[PDB]
Amino acid sequence: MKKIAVLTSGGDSPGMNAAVRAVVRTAIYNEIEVYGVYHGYQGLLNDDIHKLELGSVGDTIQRGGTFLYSARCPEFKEQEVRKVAIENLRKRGIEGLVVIGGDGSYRGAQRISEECKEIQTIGIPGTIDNDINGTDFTIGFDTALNTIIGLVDKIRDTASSHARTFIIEAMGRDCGDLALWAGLSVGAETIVVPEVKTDIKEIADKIEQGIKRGKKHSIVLVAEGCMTAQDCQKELSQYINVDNRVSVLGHVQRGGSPTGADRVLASRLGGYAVDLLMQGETAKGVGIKNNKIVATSFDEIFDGKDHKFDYSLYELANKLSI
Amino acid sequence: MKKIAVLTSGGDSPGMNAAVRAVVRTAIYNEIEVYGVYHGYQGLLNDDIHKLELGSVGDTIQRGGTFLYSARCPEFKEQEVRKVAIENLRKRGIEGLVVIGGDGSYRGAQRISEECKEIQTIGIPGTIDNDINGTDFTIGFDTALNTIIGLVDKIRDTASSHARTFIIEAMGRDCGDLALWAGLSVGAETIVVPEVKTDIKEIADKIEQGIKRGKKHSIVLVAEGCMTAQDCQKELSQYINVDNRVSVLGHVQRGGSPTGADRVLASRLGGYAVDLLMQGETAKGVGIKNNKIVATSFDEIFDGKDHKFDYSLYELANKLSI
Ligand SMILES: Nc1ncnc2c1ncn2[C@@H]1O[C@H](COP(=O)(O)OP(=O)(O)O)[C@@H](O)[C@H]1O
Ligand SMILES: Nc1ncnc2c1ncn2[C@@H]1O[C@H](COP(=O)(O)OP(=O)(O)O)[C@@H](O)[C@H]1O
Repeated sequence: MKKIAVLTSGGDSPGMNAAVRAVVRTAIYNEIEVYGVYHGYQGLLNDDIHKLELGSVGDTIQRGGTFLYSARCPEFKEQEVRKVAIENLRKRGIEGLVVIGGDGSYRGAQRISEECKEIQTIGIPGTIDNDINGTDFTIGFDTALNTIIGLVDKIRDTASSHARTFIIEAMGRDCGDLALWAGLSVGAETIVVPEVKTDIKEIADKIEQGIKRGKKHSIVLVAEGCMTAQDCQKELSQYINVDNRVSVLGHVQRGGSPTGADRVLASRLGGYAVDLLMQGETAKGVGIKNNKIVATSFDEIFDGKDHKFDYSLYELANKLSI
Repeated sequence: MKKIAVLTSGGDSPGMNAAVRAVVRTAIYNEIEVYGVYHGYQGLLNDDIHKLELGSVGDTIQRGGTFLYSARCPEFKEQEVRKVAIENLRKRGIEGLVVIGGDGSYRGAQRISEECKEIQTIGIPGTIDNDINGTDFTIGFDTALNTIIGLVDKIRDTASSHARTFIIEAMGRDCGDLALWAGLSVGAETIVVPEVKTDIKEIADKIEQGIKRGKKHSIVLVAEGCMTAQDCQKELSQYINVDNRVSVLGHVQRGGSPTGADRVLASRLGGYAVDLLMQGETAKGVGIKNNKIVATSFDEIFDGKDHKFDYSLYELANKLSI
């Protein structure tokens, strides 16, 4: 394991920079040369590959986004195209590739490893969504959670004293975790997520009761994976009079400096990735499961869903809002 | 389990309010009457005990500190004095007591349960220190971590461009966790903690080398449990010329709104406390261990130290700083 490359792929997630830093510094500590691939898999195809030194990652742990950049590279689904990426790595003597991103990014990594036995690949779970098999938390989830709290606070702090209902749309893709943790965190009356069947009539009856008791500044928090905040508002207005602030929090949830949870998680997983490469491992995603740092094969990562939405935490939220 | 009391004891920790809220709302959901004890165990002795309603805990999840208040009540170490506290609860028909605080607070709770079979007691681990057996994280640790990051950022953002070394004193009592996570989080050159033997000469040789390479704004982060920032500075100056900003972060580390990690942890553990009371349990502290919500007997909590300082995370920090 003499040369490693590292790349960031998919949407930004706070802590990507910290993960790159840990890969680069850990590599060099172990006398491994490390190359940064810029613009995700696009850079891999364009040969936008450059040697990194200790100082290339200075002043990065606190930075949001990714100093390598990212792209969407849909042509990487094609085998012929991946051949060029594999040649750009191999001509450089690269023996290991670390990919930081979500589930889609991992698929690129699996293909590489299948199509070139000479390159070991390791995935690091850089996404806000919390939706990667075999890690309990992804790098960025904790940051995104606090970002949502802060955004909610500003919406309410800047609103009319008389606004009764804030319908706020959270990210998460197909996973309701962000909406659930954020909802509980801000004291939401209602949480709308793809894992629970949404009962509009119940939700509006709750709004209306509280509006009847003079309750102001109530919040419905909505995972984008279930519906948009505007559709929620439109659907509620089929029972009750309501539209008081539809808010789409949007891509800012991906921005901003990672929290300490994310910095530390990123750091542990970036170093572990390099350890695994040195140990001969391949085709695994790294994570934290039951408070242990672990590696799971991409096959198992993609074989199912690998554990439930926490319905009991959903229930606790609803109990606390009563 | 018809009546519960709840109190906060020891230093403030972000998320105490969220824990009280979860106890109160969960109790009432289950048709249990819940009484707030004000000023910790002092209120217990003064009979500063009042019925809470659903609304008594409104607008509290985001609030730092504790709306019940806290005290230090050293006389509670005396059995005769505890008799008065027990009588104030029993005369009210209180059947369960939830104590939120650190290890010292738990001791009060154990005694109560030993001295009055009619009151069940449950501890909730409200402290920044991270130093309670059988939970991996205490309520406030995550908040304190981010508070430290923010404080470090402001020290550096407001300093002379030419300051070379910031010696910053972190809380933690006898546990180095806060200093370790914060250190890694801010990219500290050095981390001084009670679990690792401090090598001053090594530390100064590292400062001096980097100062020689033109490195500015370096940080030594110091757990109060190992030494003060000023003693560290004095000890370093026995090898090298240095004193560039001694900073004692101080009690503010206990203040401020809990992070989402803390709000959610607090909430889960407050509800669990009430569940346990309803189930007949007593003399247990609740926690999160290996990502599972668990209850551990006070005897086991006080029997040892129950798991290591993470030397491997300490090592990773040092590797990343090189
Ligand atoms: N099935 C796949 N096979 C190969 N490459 C893929 C696959 N899915 C995604 N990728 C690569 O990963 C990039 C990012 O994936 P995407 O699904 O947008 O993000 P995420 O990593 O967050 O799931 C895509 O643009 C593409 O280059
Ligand atoms: N051994 C003990 N027996 C009975 N009460 C105790 C004991 N230790 C502490 N307490 C009670 O808990 C209060 C807070 O404890 P302290 O040690 O200050 O905080 P923490 O709960 O953070 O450890 C003390 O003022 C006292 O009332």
